[PDB]
Amino acid sequence: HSTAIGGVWLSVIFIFRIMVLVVAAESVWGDEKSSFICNTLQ
Amino acid sequence: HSTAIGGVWLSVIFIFRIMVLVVAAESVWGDEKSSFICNTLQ
Repeated sequence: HSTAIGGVWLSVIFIFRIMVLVVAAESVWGDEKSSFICNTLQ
Repeated sequence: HSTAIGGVWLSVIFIFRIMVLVVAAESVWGDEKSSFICNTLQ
């Protein structure tokens, strides 16, 4: 059995989190290391 | 009049200082600024 109070909202929010992570990881966090720069010659 | 105790030694030591400065300034201190380098990109 399933409960509409918990199951449906959990599934939709989990799908929303998947979509948000897919949007973020590809573009926002892609150049997190390559664009990282420090003011030094070392 | 002159005194051999002070005048001769003063003159020879002053000439020695001139020669030492001539030797030092041309070569030793020539690249004091151009060779000065700091570990920074600023």
